[PDB]
Amino acid sequence: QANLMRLKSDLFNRSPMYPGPTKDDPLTVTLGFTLQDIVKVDSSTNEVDLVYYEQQRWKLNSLMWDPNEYGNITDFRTSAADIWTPDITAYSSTRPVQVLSPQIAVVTHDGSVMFIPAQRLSFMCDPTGVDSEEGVTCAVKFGSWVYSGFEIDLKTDTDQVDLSSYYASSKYEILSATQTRQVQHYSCCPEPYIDVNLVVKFRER
Amino acid sequence: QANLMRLKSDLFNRSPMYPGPTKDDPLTVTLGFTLQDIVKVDSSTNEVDLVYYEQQRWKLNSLMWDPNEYGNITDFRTSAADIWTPDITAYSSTRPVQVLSPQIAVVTHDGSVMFIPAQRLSFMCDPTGVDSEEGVTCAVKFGSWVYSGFEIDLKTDTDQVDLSSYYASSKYEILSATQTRQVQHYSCCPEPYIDVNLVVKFRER
Amino acid sequence: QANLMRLKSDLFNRSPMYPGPTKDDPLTVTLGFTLQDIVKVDSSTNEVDLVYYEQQRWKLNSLMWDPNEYGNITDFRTSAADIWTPDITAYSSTRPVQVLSPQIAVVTHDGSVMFIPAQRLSFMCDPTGVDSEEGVTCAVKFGSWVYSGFEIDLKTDTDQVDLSSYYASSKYEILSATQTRQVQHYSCCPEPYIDVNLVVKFRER
Amino acid sequence: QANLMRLKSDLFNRSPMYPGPTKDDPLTVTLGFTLQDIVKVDSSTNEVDLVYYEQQRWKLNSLMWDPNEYGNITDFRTSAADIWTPDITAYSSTRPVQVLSPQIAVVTHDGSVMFIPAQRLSFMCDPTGVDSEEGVTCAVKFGSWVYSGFEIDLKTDTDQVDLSSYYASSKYEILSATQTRQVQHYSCCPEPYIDVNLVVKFRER
Amino acid sequence: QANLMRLKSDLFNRSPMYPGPTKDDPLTVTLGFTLQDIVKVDSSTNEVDLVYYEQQRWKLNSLMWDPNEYGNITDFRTSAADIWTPDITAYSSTRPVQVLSPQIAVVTHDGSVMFIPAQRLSFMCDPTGVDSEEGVTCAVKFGSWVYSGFEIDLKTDTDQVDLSSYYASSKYEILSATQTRQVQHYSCCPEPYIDVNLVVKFRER
Ligand SMILES: Cc1cc(C)nc(/C(N)=N/c2nc(-c3ccccn3)cc3ccccc23)n1
Ligand SMILES: Cc1cc(C)nc(/C(N)=N/c2nc(-c3ccccn3)cc3ccccc23)n1
Ligand SMILES: Cc1cc(C)nc(/C(N)=N/c2nc(-c3ccccn3)cc3ccccc23)n1
Ligand SMILES: Cc1cc(C)nc(/C(N)=N/c2nc(-c3ccccn3)cc3ccccc23)n1
Ligand SMILES: Cc1cc(C)nc(/C(N)=N/c2nc(-c3ccccn3)cc3ccccc23)n1
Ligand SMILES: Cc1cc(C)nc(/C(N)=N/c2nc(-c3ccccn3)cc3ccccc23)n1
Ligand SMILES: Cc1cc(C)nc(/C(N)=N/c2nc(-c3ccccn3)cc3ccccc23)n1
Ligand SMILES: Cc1cc(C)nc(/C(N)=N/c2nc(-c3ccccn3)cc3ccccc23)n1
Ligand SMILES: Cc1cc(C)nc(/C(N)=N/c2nc(-c3ccccn3)cc3ccccc23)n1
Ligand SMILES: Cc1cc(C)nc(/C(N)=N/c2nc(-c3ccccn3)cc3ccccc23)n1
Ligand SMILES: Cc1cc(C)nc(/C(N)=N/c2nc(-c3ccccn3)cc3ccccc23)n1
Ligand SMILES: Cc1cc(C)nc(/C(N)=N/c2nc(-c3ccccn3)cc3ccccc23)n1
Ligand SMILES: Cc1cc(C)nc(/C(N)=N/c2nc(-c3ccccn3)cc3ccccc23)n1
Ligand SMILES: Cc1cc(C)nc(/C(N)=N/c2nc(-c3ccccn3)cc3ccccc23)n1
Repeated sequence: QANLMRLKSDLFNRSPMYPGPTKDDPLTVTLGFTLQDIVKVDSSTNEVDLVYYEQQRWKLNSLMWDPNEYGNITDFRTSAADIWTPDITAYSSTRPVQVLSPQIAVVTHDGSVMFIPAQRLSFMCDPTGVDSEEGVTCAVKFGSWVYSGFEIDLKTDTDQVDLSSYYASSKYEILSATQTRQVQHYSCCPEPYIDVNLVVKFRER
Repeated sequence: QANLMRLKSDLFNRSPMYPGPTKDDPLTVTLGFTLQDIVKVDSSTNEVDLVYYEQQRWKLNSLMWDPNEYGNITDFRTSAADIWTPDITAYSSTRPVQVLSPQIAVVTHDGSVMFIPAQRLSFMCDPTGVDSEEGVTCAVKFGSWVYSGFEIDLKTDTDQVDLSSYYASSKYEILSATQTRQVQHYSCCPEPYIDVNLVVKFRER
Repeated sequence: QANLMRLKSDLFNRSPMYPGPTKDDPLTVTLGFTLQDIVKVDSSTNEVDLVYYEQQRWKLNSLMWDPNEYGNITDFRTSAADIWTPDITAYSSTRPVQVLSPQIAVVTHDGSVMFIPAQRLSFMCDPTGVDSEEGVTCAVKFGSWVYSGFEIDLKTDTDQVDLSSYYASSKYEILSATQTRQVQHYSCCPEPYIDVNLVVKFRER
Repeated sequence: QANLMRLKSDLFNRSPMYPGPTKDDPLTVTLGFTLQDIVKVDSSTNEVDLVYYEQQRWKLNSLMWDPNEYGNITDFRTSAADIWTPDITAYSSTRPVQVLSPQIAVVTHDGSVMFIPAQRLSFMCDPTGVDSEEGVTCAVKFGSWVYSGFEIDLKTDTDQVDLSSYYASSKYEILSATQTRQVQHYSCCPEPYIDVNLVVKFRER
Repeated sequence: QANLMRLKSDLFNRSPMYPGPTKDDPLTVTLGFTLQDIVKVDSSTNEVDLVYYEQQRWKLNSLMWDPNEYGNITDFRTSAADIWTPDITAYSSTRPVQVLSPQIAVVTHDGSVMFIPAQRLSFMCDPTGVDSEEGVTCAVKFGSWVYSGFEIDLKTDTDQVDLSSYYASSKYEILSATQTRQVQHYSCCPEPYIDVNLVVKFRER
């Protein structure tokens, strides 16, 4: 592990702190959602609770290295606190997000970072009609809180939310779940605003 | 990039910690509220829960720089923990405020700082009459906890609360929402006390 | 702010940490309560919830300075963590106190410190009779947890609790609210124990 | 306070961190309980909530000093975070313990330390029969989580569980309370395992 | 105590931070569960709460020492924060795990580390049939969040969950409780993925 210690030392100790993206050096964050369970619906406050994992991927030149210079190390694990991470936020939460997984990322020699936090989110949704056959739809937008599209571009690898881990005995079954990039401009202002819309149609099982 | 790292280093590492405003060097904080949702009303304890964003703006000379000296950088993002922030507080909360957004601010070359925390607040309100057509009104004052008007002056850019992001399917519809600066004096003391009164009239949809 | 930075540097960096009061160097803390709201009563667990602010005042010689030596600065604000604060505690709480205000204190050139934390407290009270006209009384003692009267003396500026901010549309109306210093001596021990008894008589409005 | 500052500096800054007790240098921790209130009983989950103070005493040679060398100071108060504390744990809690008091300890020149945290504990208890005259008994064991009796010896000081502060208007009255040391040996192993059993018989008042 | 201070200084201060396991230097973590109580079942959200201890064991060469070089010290206790710990996570939790015990580990001269955190976990389980004689089964998988089987190998010392500490008066009795290692290979990828499946069959007592 001499090499791994050296690599991490070189990237984090013997280097200045990365100050985040800018208009001159933008970055693309790829988002994907894996939905585990709709745990709870509150029809008296219009709040729905969702447990899901949020795959985040991005690439920084300042996290690149040549494996040949570090004993053929091609990737490593590190605390998410040791590196810059994007400020992706649910735009319609009603409680602080609860983190269900360790805050550790994987960094690869090409400078890519993968970070998959598991979370429980309460967000605004009217569940009226959930008890019917057609079910009910709601949506929650995710995006940067402080960075516009000039600094952080969002995208997805697919529009289909991963349902392969959805709890088989959930009180609610997922009829449909998509994740879609949206770009909006406003007339006042030059900068685009980008978000990913997670739209889920579900009903009582 | 190199310039942004140098700029931040110069402003935060190679400079002393700003000790807050004083009577000799006062500052103006501009507040605006964007109301997302009246989530919940408890008629048995007279508490209402509100999700909103609070736009805060102010300007410090010690955060000024000349863009020409730093590769034409006109603004940057930084953790709210790295800079001084005003102690704006709801005066009639009944629980600690829950923060729903990343604590990151934007700092501009003229020394202006923008910080828009999303929050959920429980505050004192009697919701009696909410189920009627005329609805119900309540109010909450915001202001500095420890600074008088000689140190921190508050103001608003408008008296109208921004309702453009209010949840369309909330259990409650906003009939009216204003934000107004008030100045008060006490007999003992020469210094004015300033707050912003957020007043919201709402009812069941 | 050059002077304020120098003053704070001189008082906190270029000085040893104040180790708290002792029998040889005692101190007096003045307490006053402002009661905002009796938020909740639980008659099935005998717990009452109170929102209030607790004004605390004391004076330390080691926080004195001459204004003429520091650009006529007569006072400043500082984080409550930077200074010693007294360990005043409710003696009959049933949950951790929730802090509703920034932890910032005001220090004046004579060495006086003001600190006014807003708090929500759950404490032991049997609310039986609250629904009647005569109402119900209960009480909670506040005092130091670790210091006797030889080290920390408590007092009040008045026996009347400040009710001027009591929520007009609270579910409960305050018939009476007092704050009284009490001394107790024990046979074993020479040192007195001091507390302030907050007594509140209230009923359903 | 020059001497107190020097004493604390000498004991904590100019000294290495105490690494905890060992078989060669064992430690006795005395425990005593003061029961304030049985706040709540949940007969649907078999959980009972208790508010109490837990007096903890022990002695470290590395906290000794000669009063003559420090202006006749015989004791002082300090944050519990500044000193080693024993890992005494309730063995049958169902929630994290809630601390209701300041975390401050008293250290005396002979190296003794007193620490009396106030706590609310949820622990496993079947309250069936609590509504009858005979009441119900349950118990909670306290002991070190990682130290055997070769490193930490537990004991109790007073005869009795202190009921002198028990809330007079609690929903539950204490019929009886004991605290007793228990020592267990296993065939495999030479080292004894020690706990203190708090046993409380109570009923509805 | 001189030796223990020296040993700890040598292992933690005068040694580089262990960067975690890799494919070249893998690690085996042994897991065992002790189940204390099924505290709660929510049939309306399909969540079950478990209080249990999770015994974790592993071995690092960089924590080895020769007892003869350190006054025959064969083991010591240290804060879990001072050492690397594995990122073992419940894969179907619905809330953050609550820690019920001190975060302290035991390190032995052969470089083995024992860490037994007590925890309360909420996880996904349909309790339908719990009130019948046959009872109900559910399961939760534990494993590394970021490490594959090439870096962290999991195993158990026994398939039987330790029920010797199960609360005798729990609302639920355990009919059966097992812990089993499972290996999954995927077609895309050479690396195995490993978890331990805790399966519990229980019913109302
Ligand atoms: C739910 C959500 C989430 C996020 C990240 N932003 C906004 C928002 N309204 N943003 C803004 N809203 C406005 C705005 C909104 C209404 C009227 C005028 N301006 C202006 C802005 C200018 C710069 C940056 C953002 C805004 N809303
Ligand atoms: C230079 C800059 C940078 C950033 C990150 N935001 C804003 C801005 N105005 N933001 C917002 N502005 C407003 C806004 C602005 C004017 C009037 C009403 N609302 C609302 C928002 C709501 C959510 C998030 C942001 C805003 N401006
Ligand atoms: C909820 C809130 C928030 C803030 C920032 N201040 C106050 C307040 N009462 N301030 C004062 N209140 C009083 C006061 C209040 C009641 C009765 C008599 N005096 C006197 C003051 C004198 C000088 C400065 C302030 C006060 N209250
Ligand atoms: C919430 C809040 C915030 C702040 C900053 N001050 C106060 C306050 N009461 N201040 C004072 N309050 C009183 C006061 C308050 C109640 C009754 C009598 N006097 C007197 C004062 C005298 C000099 C300076 C301040 C006060 N309250
Ligand atoms: C969910 C979401 C996320 C983000 C990042 N922005 C917005 C938004 N409405 N933004 C803005 N919204 C408005 C707006 C929205 C409604 C009516 C009038 N103006 C104006 C803006 C002007 C400048 C910048 C942003 C806005 N909404
Ligand atoms: C609710 C409360 C709050 C505080 C601050 N102290 C005490 C208390 N009992 N203190 C003491 N209680 C006793 C005590 C209590 C019961 C029986 C015998 N002794 C002895 C003490 C000796 C020195 C200092 C304190 C005590 N109780
Ligand atoms: C030298 C010294 C200094 C201080 C600050 N306290 C005590 C002490 N015994 N305190 C307490 N002692 C007891 C106590 C002591 C003996 C038997 C039963 N209870 C209870 C307490 C409850 C709350 C606070 C303190 C105590 N002793
Ligand atoms: C509630 C509680 C609290 C504490 C501090 N320890 C234990 C415990 N079971 N400990 C042990 N339990 C066992 C054990 C338990 C069941 C079956 C076989 N072995 C072995 C041990 C070996 C060394 C040290 C401890 C144990 N239980
Ligand atoms: C050298 C050492 C030091 C310490 C502190 N514990 C243990 C140990 N085996 N502990 C335990 N071992 C077991 C255990 C061991 C074997 C089989 C089943 N259970 C259970 C425990 C439960 C609670 C606490 C400890 C244990 N060993
Ligand atoms: C609310 C409160 C606050 C404080 C500071 N002390 C006490 C208390 N009971 N103290 C004591 N109570 C007793 C006590 C109480 C009942 C029976 C016998 N002794 C003895 C003490 C001896 C020394 C110091 C204190 C006590 N109670
Ligand atoms: C509950 C849980 C816990 C953990 C630790 N991982 C996963 C998971 N799905 N992992 C992965 N899932 C996929 C995956 C899942 C669905 C469809 C396609 N790919 C790919 C992966 C590639 C590398 C590493 C992990 C995965 N799920
Ligand atoms: C190099 C590396 C390291 C680690 C720790 N994870 C992954 C990974 N792909 N993970 C996952 N990958 C996917 C995934 C990957 C590709 C396509 C679809 N899904 C889904 C996941 C769901 C839950 C947890 C993890 C994943 N990759
Ligand atoms: C409540 C409690 C508290 C403590 C501190 N230890 C234990 C315990 N069972 N310890 C052990 N328990 C067992 C055990 C317990 C039940 C059945 C079989 N073996 C074996 C052990 C072997 C070595 C060391 C400890 C144990 N239990
Ligand atoms: C519960 C759990 C735990 C862990 C550690 N992994 C996985 C998982 N599905 N992993 C993967 N799942 C898939 C997957 C799963 C469903 C459908 C298609 N692909 C693909 C993967 C490819 C590479 C690595 C992992 C996966 N699931």
